[PDB]
Amino acid sequence: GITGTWYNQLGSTFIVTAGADGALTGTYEAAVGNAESRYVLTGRYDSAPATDGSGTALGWTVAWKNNYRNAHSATTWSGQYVGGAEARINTQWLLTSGTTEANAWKSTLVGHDTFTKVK
Amino acid sequence: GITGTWYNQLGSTFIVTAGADGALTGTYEAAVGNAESRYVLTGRYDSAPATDGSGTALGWTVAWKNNYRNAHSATTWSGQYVGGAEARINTQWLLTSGTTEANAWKSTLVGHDTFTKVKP
Amino acid sequence: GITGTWYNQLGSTFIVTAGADGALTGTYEAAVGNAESRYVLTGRYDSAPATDGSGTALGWTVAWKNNYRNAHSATTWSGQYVGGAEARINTQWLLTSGTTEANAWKSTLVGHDTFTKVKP
Amino acid sequence: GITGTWYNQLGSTFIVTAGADGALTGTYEAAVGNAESRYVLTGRYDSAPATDGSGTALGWTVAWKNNYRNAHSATTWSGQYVGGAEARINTQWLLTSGTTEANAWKSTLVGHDTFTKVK
Ligand SMILES: O=C(O)CCCC[C@@H]1SC[C@@H]2NC(=O)N[C@@H]21
Ligand SMILES: O=C(O)CCCC[C@@H]1SC[C@@H]2NC(=O)N[C@@H]21
Ligand SMILES: O=C(O)CCCC[C@@H]1SC[C@@H]2NC(=O)N[C@@H]21
Ligand SMILES: O=C(O)CCCC[C@@H]1SC[C@@H]2NC(=O)N[C@@H]21
Repeated sequence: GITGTWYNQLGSTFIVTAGADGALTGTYEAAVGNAESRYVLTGRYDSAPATDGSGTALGWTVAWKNNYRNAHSATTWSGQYVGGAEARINTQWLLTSGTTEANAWKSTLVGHDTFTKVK
Repeated sequence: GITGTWYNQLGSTFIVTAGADGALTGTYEAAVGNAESRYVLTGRYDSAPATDGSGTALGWTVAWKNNYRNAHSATTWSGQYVGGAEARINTQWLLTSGTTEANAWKSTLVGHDTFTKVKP
Repeated sequence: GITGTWYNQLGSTFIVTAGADGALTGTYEAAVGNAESRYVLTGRYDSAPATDGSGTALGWTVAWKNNYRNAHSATTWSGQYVGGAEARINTQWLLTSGTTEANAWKSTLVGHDTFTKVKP
Repeated sequence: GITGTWYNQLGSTFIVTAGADGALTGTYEAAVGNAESRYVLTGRYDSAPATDGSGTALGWTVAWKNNYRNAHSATTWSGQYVGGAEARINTQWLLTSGTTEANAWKSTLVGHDTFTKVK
């Protein structure tokens, strides 16, 4: 399932627990950017997905403040879990930095991450 | 400032509490889409923003399953809160539906929602 | 309807001609960013839209090189034209800067621009 | 360089010519979606890129109307060309469908395509 440790193509680490209620909790350690150590993540997933070979929709957020650094930014990942023996979480993400109003047009980066489950 | 009841340009209702250390917890009621009533949301926000006039970064997720319906999809909103006389949350969002691998290319809608505390 | 001079919420000026068979050709002058004066744009639009009240899909690209400056970046706008008494072009855009491979993760900004023919 | 034939992970075909003036022209054949045969594309690229090992920024548009079908939609790809012997064009894209105003919130799909040059 979703619960476990995952790594993406950048070398970031995603440790997550999926709760019976649809909750995602855990920590994220980013390999790049204005980040060090682990950050809290929270999110949600479809706890009763279709079983017709569709992925399980999910998303989560990290605000890039922990007890060692603050980037004044937040990323959300939106995507789907694809189960089986080579499980993947395939995502697109939005990274919004706090900006002044004049600079809001350049506040948000977009990208895509693929996570592979370890073990 | 983030804590409260917010409404976007579609008429959706976003009820949220900002916990002191960065949690966002609340409910979302979508006015459009395959949705009815309230859905659980969780997210995070910068609980110590910059003091230079910059907004407060945040994000949250809704999985579109509740006791009424399950759309087999999830939306994340990423944005910033802008305080002031008319506080606003300006976001972009990603709505991913569960799909087959083959159809993953058409799994994700993108858009932008603006929230204020002004009731329609 | 698409042909004309448009302005977005940032004050940028988008001057475009819609050719009969789907071409968009014009210039873009950005009011923000690493840009000055006009830049060439090209794009495409649906030259036979649906007749059910739907907007007209379109998109265009600017590479941010002209005789004045080169930002080593390019923006694409994807959206729809909505005709009517106050015609509008509603878009989302992707601004990709050239980066190293390692830094590609932070290469692309996303946003949304609304255009009308109303001069600021 | 950019001029040539490219294929992406979906099996789509991108035939492009890069002009000295920064123009991109060519045709696109989509392997998926509401599409058949070739469609016109136009775009732009940075004709004087940095040479410090950065990619070359570019973008292009296809409106999904040709003389055999009309999807009432348009895709833009924004990305960068990475030269060398295994040249790539790495993109993110936005596919906007014409909708009614009430349905505009669901008008736009986002994704990512990687193109590999043939030959
Ligand atoms: O630079 C910042 O504002 C904080 C760190 C951001 C890292 C981003 S989140 C999206 C992408 N995926 C990763 O694992 N790292 C980058
Ligand atoms: O149709 C679905 O899959 C679930 C409902 C989706 C509603 C979307 S979330 C983004 C946008 N903002 C809203 O308030 N509603 C729509
Ligand atoms: O800074 C750059 O790399 C070039 C100028 C970018 C301006 C961007 S394009 C998207 C948005 N809409 C505008 O009118 N201006 C900004
Ligand atoms: O379905 C449509 O509206 C027209 C065809 C869209 C195909 C899309 S464009 C983005 C992605 N990359 C491809 O090569 N095909 C899909």
